[PDB]
Amino acid sequence: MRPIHPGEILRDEFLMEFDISPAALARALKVSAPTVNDIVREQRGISADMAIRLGRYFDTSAQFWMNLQSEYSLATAYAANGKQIEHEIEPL
Amino acid sequence: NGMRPIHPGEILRDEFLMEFDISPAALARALKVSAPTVNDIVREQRGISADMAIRLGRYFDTSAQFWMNLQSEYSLATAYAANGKQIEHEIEPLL
Amino acid sequence: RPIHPGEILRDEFLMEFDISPAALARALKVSAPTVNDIVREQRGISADMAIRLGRYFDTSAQFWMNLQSEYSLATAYAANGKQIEHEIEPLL
Amino acid sequence: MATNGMRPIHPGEILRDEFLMEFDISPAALARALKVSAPTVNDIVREQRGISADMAIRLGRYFDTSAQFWMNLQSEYSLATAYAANGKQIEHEIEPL
DNA sequence: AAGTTAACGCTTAACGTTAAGGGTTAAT
DNA sequence: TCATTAACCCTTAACGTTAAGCGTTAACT
Repeated sequence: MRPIHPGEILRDEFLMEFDISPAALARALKVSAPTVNDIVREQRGISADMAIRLGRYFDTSAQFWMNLQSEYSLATAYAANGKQIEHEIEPL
Repeated sequence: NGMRPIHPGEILRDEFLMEFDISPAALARALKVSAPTVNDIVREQRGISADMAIRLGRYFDTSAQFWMNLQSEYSLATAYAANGKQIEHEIEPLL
Repeated sequence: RPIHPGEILRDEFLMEFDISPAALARALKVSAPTVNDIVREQRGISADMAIRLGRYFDTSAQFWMNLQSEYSLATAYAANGKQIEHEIEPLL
Repeated sequence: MATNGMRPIHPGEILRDEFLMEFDISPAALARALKVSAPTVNDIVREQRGISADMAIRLGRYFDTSAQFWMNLQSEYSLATAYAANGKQIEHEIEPL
C-alpha cells in the first residue's frame, strides 16, 4: 500500500535483524560509511555495485536488490509524472 | 546467444522500431522527448531511465516494468563483468 | 511552515536575476552540486556558503546564517521539541 | 564579539560565565538536567564544541531563555571564525553582481 | 525537407573524504 | 566518591569529483 525504499529492507530485514550497524556493514562491504548510511536513511538508491556487494555479503541474490530498486524507482517516477505522461503520449 | 548481456536499446530496435518500422526521430516526436534521447538508447549509448520506461510502456503497449527489468539485468551484468571478481575478493560473506 | 534557505535563494535571487544554479556555482567558485543541493532544499547554508552568498548578492553573511539557524531550529524543534520538553523541567 | 573587537565570543563562554557560575551548576549537573551525556555539556563549556540546534532547545527550556538566543550566538561565532579563516580568499575569487 | 548525431551545457545521482556532534568507557 | 576529560566509535553534514540523463542548437547526412 506504498512503495518501499530498498533501504527500509536493508535496515529492518538485515541490519536490525543481524544487529549490524551501518558503519560496521560499510567496513565489511569495503565502502565508505555514508554509502551504507545514506541507503539506510532512504536518501540513496542501490547501485549495481552495491547490489553485488550486498548479495555477496548477505548470501542473498544480487538481482533481488536490483529489483527492489527498479520497482521503487518506477513507482517513484510514476507517482511523480505518470498522469502527465499518460496525458501527452497516445499509444498505438 | 554469446553469453553477453542484452542492452535494452537492441530490444527497442530489433523488436519494436523494426517490427513497426518506426523512425528513432519519429518515436521521439511520439514520446514528447528530444531526438537525442531516443537515438542514444537505440545506439546503445544510454540506459532506460524510469521516465523512459513509462513512456515506452505507454506507447508500445508493454509493461513499464518490462523495460526496467531489461535495464537492471543489463547494468547488473555489466557491473559484475567489470567488478565482480574484485568485489568477491575483498568481501567475505558473514558465514 | 519553516522556509528552507534554498527557497529564499531560488525564488528571491536566482529568479529575480535569471541566474541558473550552475551559473551561480561558477560565480561563487564552488562545485555545481553545492549550489544545486541548496536550491533543491537538500543542503543547509554552511558558514562558508553564507560568506560567498553574502559577497555575491551584497547582503550580509549573517542574513544567510540567520535564515539557516532559524530553519534548523524549527526543524529540530519539530523533530524533538515535544520529547525534549517532556524530559527537561525548567529551573523552577 | 569581544569588547576589543579582535575575536568572536564562543557560546560556551556565555554558558559557563552567565549561567553556570551565576547559578552554581556543575557541567556534569547540567548534563544530568538536560538529559545529555556529560562530554556534551563539558565540551561546550570548554569552547571545544558548538551549540547544536538540539542543544539550543535544551538550553532554552532549562534556563527559561529563548532557544534562538543560543542559535544566534553560535551562528555569529561560526560566521566570525569562518570569515577569519577564509574571508580574504573568498573575497578575491568572487566578484559581486 | 527530414533523420542522425557530435558538441555543449544543465541538472543531479553516487561516491570517498573530512569533519563535527554525540554516547560510551574509562582514565585522571 | 564525584566531576572532568581523553580516546574511540557511530552517525551524518558539506564538499568536489565523476558520470549519467536530458534538451538545445548545429552540423551532417
